[PDB]
Amino acid sequence: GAVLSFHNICYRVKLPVEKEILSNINGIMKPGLNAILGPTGGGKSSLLDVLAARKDPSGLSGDVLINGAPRPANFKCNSGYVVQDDVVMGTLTVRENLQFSAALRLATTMTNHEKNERINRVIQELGLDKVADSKVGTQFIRGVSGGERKRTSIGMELITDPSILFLDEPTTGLDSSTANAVLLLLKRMSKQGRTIIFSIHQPRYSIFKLFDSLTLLASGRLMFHGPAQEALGYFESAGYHCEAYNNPADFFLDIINGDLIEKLAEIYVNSSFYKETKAELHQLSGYTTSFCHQLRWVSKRSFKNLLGNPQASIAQIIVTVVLGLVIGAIYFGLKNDSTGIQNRAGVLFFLTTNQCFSSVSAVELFVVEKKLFIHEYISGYYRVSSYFLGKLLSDLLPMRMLPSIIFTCIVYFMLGLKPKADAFFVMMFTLMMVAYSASSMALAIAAGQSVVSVATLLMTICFVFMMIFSGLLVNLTTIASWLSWLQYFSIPRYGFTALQHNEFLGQNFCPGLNATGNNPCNYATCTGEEYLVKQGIDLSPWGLWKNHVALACMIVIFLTIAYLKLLFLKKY
Amino acid sequence: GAVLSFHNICYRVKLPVEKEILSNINGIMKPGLNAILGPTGGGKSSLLDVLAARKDPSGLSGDVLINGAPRPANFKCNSGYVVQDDVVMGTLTVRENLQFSAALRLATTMTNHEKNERINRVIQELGLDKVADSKVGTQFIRGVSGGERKRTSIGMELITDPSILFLDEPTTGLDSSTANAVLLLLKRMSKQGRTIIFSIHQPRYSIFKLFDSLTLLASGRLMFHGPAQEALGYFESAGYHCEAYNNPADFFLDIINGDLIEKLAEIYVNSSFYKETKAELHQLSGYTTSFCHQLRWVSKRSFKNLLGNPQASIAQIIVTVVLGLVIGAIYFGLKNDSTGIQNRAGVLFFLTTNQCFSSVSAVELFVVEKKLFIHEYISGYYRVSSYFLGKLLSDLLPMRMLPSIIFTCIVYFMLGLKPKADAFFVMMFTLMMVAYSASSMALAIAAGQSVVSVATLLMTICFVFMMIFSGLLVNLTTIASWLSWLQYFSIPRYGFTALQHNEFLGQNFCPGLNATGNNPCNYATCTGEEYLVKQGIDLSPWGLWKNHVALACMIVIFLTIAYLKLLFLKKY
Ligand SMILES: CC(C)C[C@H]1c2[nH]c3cc(OC4CCCC4)ccc3c2C[C@H]2C(=O)N[C@@H](CCC(=O)OC(C)(C)C)C(=O)N21
Ligand SMILES: CC(C)C[C@H]1c2[nH]c3cc(OC4CCCC4)ccc3c2C[C@H]2C(=O)N[C@@H](CCC(=O)OC(C)(C)C)C(=O)N21
Repeated sequence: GAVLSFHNICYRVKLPVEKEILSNINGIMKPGLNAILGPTGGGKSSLLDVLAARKDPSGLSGDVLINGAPRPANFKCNSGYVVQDDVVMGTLTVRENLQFSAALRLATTMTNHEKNERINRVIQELGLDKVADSKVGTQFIRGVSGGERKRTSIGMELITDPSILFLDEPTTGLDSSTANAVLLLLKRMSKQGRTIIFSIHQPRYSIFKLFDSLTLLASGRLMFHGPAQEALGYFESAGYHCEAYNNPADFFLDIINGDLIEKLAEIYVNSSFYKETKAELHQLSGYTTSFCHQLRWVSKRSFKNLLGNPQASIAQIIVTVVLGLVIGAIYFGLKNDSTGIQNRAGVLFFLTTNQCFSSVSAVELFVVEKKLFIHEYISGYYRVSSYFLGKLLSDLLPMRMLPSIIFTCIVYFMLGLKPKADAFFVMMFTLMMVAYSASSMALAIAAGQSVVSVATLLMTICFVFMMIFSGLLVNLTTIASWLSWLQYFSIPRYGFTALQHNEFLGQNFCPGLNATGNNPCNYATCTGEEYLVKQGIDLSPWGLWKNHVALACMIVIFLTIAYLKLLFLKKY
Repeated sequence: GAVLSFHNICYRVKLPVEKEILSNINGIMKPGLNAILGPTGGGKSSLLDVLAARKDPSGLSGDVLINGAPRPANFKCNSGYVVQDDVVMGTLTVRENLQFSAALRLATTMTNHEKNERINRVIQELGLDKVADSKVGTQFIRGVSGGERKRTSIGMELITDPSILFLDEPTTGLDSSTANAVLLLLKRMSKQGRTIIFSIHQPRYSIFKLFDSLTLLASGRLMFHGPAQEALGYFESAGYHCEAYNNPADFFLDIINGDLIEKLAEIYVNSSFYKETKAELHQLSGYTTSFCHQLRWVSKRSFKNLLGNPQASIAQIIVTVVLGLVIGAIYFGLKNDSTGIQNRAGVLFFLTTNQCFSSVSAVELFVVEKKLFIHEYISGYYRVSSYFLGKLLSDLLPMRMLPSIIFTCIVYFMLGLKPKADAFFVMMFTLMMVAYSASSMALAIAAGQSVVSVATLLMTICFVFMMIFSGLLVNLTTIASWLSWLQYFSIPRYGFTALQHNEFLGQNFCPGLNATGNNPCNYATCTGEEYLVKQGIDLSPWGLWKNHVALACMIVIFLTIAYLKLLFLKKY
């Protein structure tokens, strides 16, 4: 098996206040089962991220060396890593998660039969054969238990057959017998020859008896490294008395807590386990798949997540149908009189600002899947471009095509707007474009963040500063010229101007008029063009289509900003 | 000290699926230190809530009897209880929390000097004298450490000098040496003669050596009850071998988990610790303060929380000032021409719907303080009426007086609305009333819930169904008569109709007119009354003030519904 042998690791971060969180740590990890103990504030998870190259090589100041050689560039694609909180797809089943991982991690050369036999072998080694085709589970659907979720998360990284297998906290978040079952599974894996390296948090003695090698850390300093049976005898030789009926790992943490660390670290420097470790270390020292493949599998997984998550996709269509029927019931039969201007301008304003505010629910998209994106980009399933285009083609495109089609098909013929063939399609296309543009601004603000609330609030602030310049509330010509340049940044202004220019052309709003008051008395606003001029809207068809080309340019700019915020994200 | 002696407790709930979660449990708890162990799904916290009467007496089916007598009605006011997650005020300091608890729990007869000496004695017994006047801590301000938060939460219930002191999970959420310090403090309390009863979760042996009496529970059934030293010897006599270097409490849980419960519970029936327990049990068996006082102290605490939480109170005023300057910059100098109707109706619609949507942030009020309200109502600090009126007088009144005054004083004179003395005050009062009414609907929907998101979403749905019937988007006379009755339920319609009737009276919107087109040609909308009639608004001053009396009636109805949802809440 592999022998991961790290020597003289110094590590430091910038919080810019610079601080070392690993001081001077060396150790050898045999084929077998290696554990890392310590407090939460100690460097256990930090050293585990360092050995798997999950933290940046800028702060790292020592050689990490496997089997006599430094770590190659293919190492992250070769060595599996299992996150603390499970990153499995809750809506997909256990076999389709392994199908996804086998499709992206393994080569394109292999047969589907070979990958299916590999998945069957991995799901046989885990004991997930009873639940091989059930869903993993979310809030709405009941699913598989938590220990078998953890076995699924291990089995996703077992597909590529890793030589070294890392594990961040496999015990925590679980109950006791569940944790014992997971660790017995890990011991059955380690007896084969696979080198398991894991960090944990306050284990039991039934856990602690299984360990092959131990590494204790405290406040960034190495406290012990050797065989795990030898550790209690070493701390008896240090002078700390162990009491009867006490867990030795709890005794190890009780040494740290003080019933000092610079006093206790130097005691390990004067050990027999330290000179032997240096005597071993100085002996040793002195993409895969194409683009369309990744886009196809990412889009397939995200669309299957969209189907398997019923409520957040169905309820938007239900509220769209209900609100379309309500707007068809309120504005039913739009007349041509003095109320016609107010009713038509009001319903077009409601439809555009409805599209904008209903596109706030795409903040959720790149924020819920953020840790899964980071883990699967470091583990090397996909590029950022394929993730981005697949998740636009999967979750953004149909869930913004369907509500605008439903709004136009419902509120068009109940209201009785301009009864032409092409005005219907221009209205449908304008609602679709304002939906895409508002949702693209949502993705531009929301991408690369961890919380939903600040991005949602900022979307709503931007929309209430856009709807002032939309054109119904204020007249755009009466804004002062040092402030009227902000009307070009606003998506409802383009959607609403396009709908007003679509609908107000052939209409007359003074019945029985036939020039009674001599082109009626200069204050009438009778024909639709006379309304559409004094709003500041052009009458030429470029005055229609420049709104759509402005929306298309805002879609392109906002999706490019979202892509750059995903690409320039701190992945480590 | 007190001897809490419970006998033959049977307990069951309705989830309506009926299920027993405590089967047949009896035990005696001496003056000293009593611990309750078990799994999470076992009845440890349920039995601890039963003994402190924190669960309803409907499901309870056995006598709980202290010191030879059943529990009186004053018992909850006499025996302290400490919640798992701390319910201390994060923005108040450690001395003012104890001042609050001493003001509400103790009598009105006692001197302020006596209560201050009691607080000094309690804060001396805890070891909080170094941090006696520092703030406890929230997200924005750094504060006291978590163990000293837990000591503060214990000291809040130590004020009334309880004979019996309960504790739900004093170890969890903490680190190891912190938990050992808290439990050594508890042992120093228990040596005085105070009867401490607590539930915990997987303790250490340094914890477990301190116990005076033990009660193990599993799946609703009693597993052991006796002295805690005797428990390991009893389970050796049962036939379960304990291994060396193993925590006995972890061994107790490992017996439960199965390395059955109906097999193992009957073994305790055949004990020597069970017949002795029955031989002891059958021997034994066979507001404070006025209303204005509670309202004053609750309002004082909530106002000090409003000051000590800076950002959520200051940032609303900052965004109000910024948005008032923006609306004063866009709508600057409202002219009297064909654009005057559109600009005035637009800015009045923006102001009213701004008041409505800015009153969504009072959903937070009764939802963040929900567990603190439940704990302090059961422990008996205040009635529901005093809590409700104090938290309306503290957080609702000034944070809705200030933004409406700021909006009116900024956007009034920059826009140049109706330049009178009383129109300014009618506008300020109408914005204040629409703020109160929207926020009262927020309190009516939000009170008695635990999550913020569903209540916030429902507030926003109600507001977007109200702003259609406000009157700018649709004309209210052109709505069909089977659906035009919904316009009376909408708060922006009353605020916006009152502002339009306030501002559109003395205005003329056709310059240089002087009857050129013979009362100009029937389609002009020149004078303000001609606009204000065709919207459906009365011209008499009752057409102004009926909007304000409708807003006052909606304030009264919504605050009454919020009070009934607080009063009829399931407190157990
Ligand atoms: C679809 C609508 C009922 C809710 C939608 C929405 N329209 C708005 C339109 C606005 O214009 C104003 C109307 C008069 C002039 C301007 C202003 C605000 C809004 C909002 C709120 C917004 C939101 O808060 N987010 C999603 C919620 C979708 C959801 O998940 O909720 C269900 C019920 C579970 C499906 C949304 O679509 N709305
Ligand atoms: C204050 C304003 C900028 C945000 C406010 C608000 N106005 C609205 C007005 C609306 O009329 C439409 C205008 C054209 C026709 C109808 C519609 C929606 C809104 C919203 C959103 C709402 C919100 O989502 N939340 C609260 C508190 C937010 C907050 O506390 O923000 C800081 C930055 C932390 C201080 C709010 O104030 N807004």
